[PDB]
Amino acid sequence: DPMVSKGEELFTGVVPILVELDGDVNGHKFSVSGEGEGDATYGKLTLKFICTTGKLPVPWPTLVTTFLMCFARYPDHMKQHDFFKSAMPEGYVQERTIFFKDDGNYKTRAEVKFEGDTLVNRIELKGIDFKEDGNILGHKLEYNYNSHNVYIMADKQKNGIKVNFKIRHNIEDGSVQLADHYQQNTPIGDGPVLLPDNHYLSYQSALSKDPNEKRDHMVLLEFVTAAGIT
Repeated sequence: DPMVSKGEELFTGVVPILVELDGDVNGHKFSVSGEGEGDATYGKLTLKFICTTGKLPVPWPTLVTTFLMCFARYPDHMKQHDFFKSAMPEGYVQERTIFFKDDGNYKTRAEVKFEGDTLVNRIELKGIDFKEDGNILGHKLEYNYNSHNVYIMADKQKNGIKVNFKIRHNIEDGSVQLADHYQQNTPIGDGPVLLPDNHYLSYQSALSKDPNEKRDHMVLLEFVTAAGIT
């Protein structure tokens, strides 16, 4: 299929990635830079993020979802359902509202596209209504992450997709902080895109630290595989 060919041929080997985030949560401002690489053949991403403005004023785990669904491994039988690749190289916009139960919310807008050979994710994040001493601004979340399936559906009237999913962040007292994610993606280009049947992406996420890095940072390894269309 010469459509499956095009986005395919952009993601076949290892692709360098750059991430840029501008953040303001309760007027606590911050910037993050990331660098790494994706290999969509294995659904594999390797990323390191650095808070360039000093201390990250929120827990690194709360930004994981915000910081590349084009690097999902779509099984051969599911290639016609891969919206994210199909929008490239012009890219797509990914928008979210993430509601932290009994605390504030993030609203994120990102543009995901190629700049030459580099896949770039430029993000703006605004957080409002957080409790200064809650789990988020009070840094009460553990530095870890659970696996989660994420259910994609077409949003045909917007020529894009919608995703809704829950993340449960572990609190240091053994409880959980729910983070209810609402998401919409739309192509940046005017060309045709693949609009998927309902399916899901299974995510596994490992957070770590670079022993040689003194700046506030996060090392992220994610494996992402599409499924649900037998």
